[PDB]
Amino acid sequence: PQETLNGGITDMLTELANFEKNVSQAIHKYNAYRKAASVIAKYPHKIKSGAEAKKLPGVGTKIAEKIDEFLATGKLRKLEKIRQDDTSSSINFLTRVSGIGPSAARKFVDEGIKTLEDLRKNEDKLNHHQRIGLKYFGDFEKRIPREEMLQMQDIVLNEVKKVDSEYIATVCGSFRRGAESSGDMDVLLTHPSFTSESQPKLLHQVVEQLQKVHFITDTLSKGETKFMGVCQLPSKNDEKEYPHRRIDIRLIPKDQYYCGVLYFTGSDIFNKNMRAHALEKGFTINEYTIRPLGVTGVAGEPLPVDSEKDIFDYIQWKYREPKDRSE
DNA sequence: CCGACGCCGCATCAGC
DNA sequence: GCTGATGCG
DNA sequence: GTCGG
Repeated sequence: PQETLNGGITDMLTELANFEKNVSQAIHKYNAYRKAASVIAKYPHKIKSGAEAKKLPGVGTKIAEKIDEFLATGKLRKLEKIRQDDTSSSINFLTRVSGIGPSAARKFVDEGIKTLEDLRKNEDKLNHHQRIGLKYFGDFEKRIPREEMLQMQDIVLNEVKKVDSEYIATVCGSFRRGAESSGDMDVLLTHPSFTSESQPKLLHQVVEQLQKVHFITDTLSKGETKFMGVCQLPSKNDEKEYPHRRIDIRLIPKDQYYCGVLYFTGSDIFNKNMRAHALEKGFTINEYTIRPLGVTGVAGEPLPVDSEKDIFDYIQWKYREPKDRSE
């Protein structure tokens, strides 16, 4: 549905969500507001009353009341007030820096650090992640056109194969479902040598190679199974530089790889639906495994999975192309 | 009425 | 120094 | 804040 349909309502609910998460530190209210905003965003009619909205799942009494105030007055008194609150708006804003969460944002504002300029002037109060988040503040908020995701994927797949042609690497996320833009790049990596009952440095060797060709530019976090950092496509000698981008690389044991690919391909709604159906057929699927459930509900041992389609076959579902996993 | 609302790797803190 | 908790994503 | 056991 077009924004003009209920965009005022859904914008209000998203703003309220952000203040619950970042200022009130009420994560379940953040998700409640997000859920309400999403069910309304998909409603194909211009809402006329709170009562009409309350019929949708995730909209309750209090959001219905807020919708009534918004429809009658064009605003919400509580939102107008917190918007102009210097401390609350600064706390909310600072959490847009990757690495600054609600706790750090509150501590910064408490000691008078409220803006990007304030952070800039106080480097020694920032940890490594937060320094990177500040350095790439604008770039990290830009989306990534699919054409650049393809160029990025070209680099990742080539360098991974260069390190060891037995690696398997899959770029997941909405990109794998065919999205025309992405927010970041999520790479799932495995190697036949690595199983859940099992080489050294398997993730390190790939990260190192991507740094050696100057694709990975910074590291936010790095361990034996998960890397989170920053990358940048090369620019033509004369053209403007590409924005720096967020890339994650996860090393997963081969026997759990396709459960991971499935989960991290999504969508979120599709995953929920597939897990729901799985339980109906007596299986429990999580990010790692699919296990049979006995007649008393006791989970059995993980079942062998050698492809995404194996998982579909277990639950008697015909294979769904990533492109068709919107729900 | 009242608990659930995902989970866990990594960086860093709190406490010992 | 180690162990567990917390913040963050 | 909403849902539901």
